[PDB]
Amino acid sequence: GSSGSSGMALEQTLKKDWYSILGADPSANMSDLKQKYQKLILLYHPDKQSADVPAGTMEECMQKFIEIDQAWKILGNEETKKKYDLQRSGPSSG
Repeated sequence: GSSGSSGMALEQTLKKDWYSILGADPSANMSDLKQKYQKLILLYHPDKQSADVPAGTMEECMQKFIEIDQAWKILGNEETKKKYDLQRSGPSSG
């Protein structure tokens, strides 16, 4: 019956697994998530690099730093972190 209405995001955000990129759980609290984020901000930080590093490490570092900077863009706020949970699927069923 009633089918066809704008709303669902165009695979823009709330699609990539963030709880995995940061190494946290989908049932954790900010205080927890943040802790994982911070610790994952100095491990791939550009300023915290070595001039004796190859080209591979560098490029790879970015890929990570980026994902980490995103996993927080959603799990950092109170609205996004909330809307996300609802969006993502949950083992709660039966």
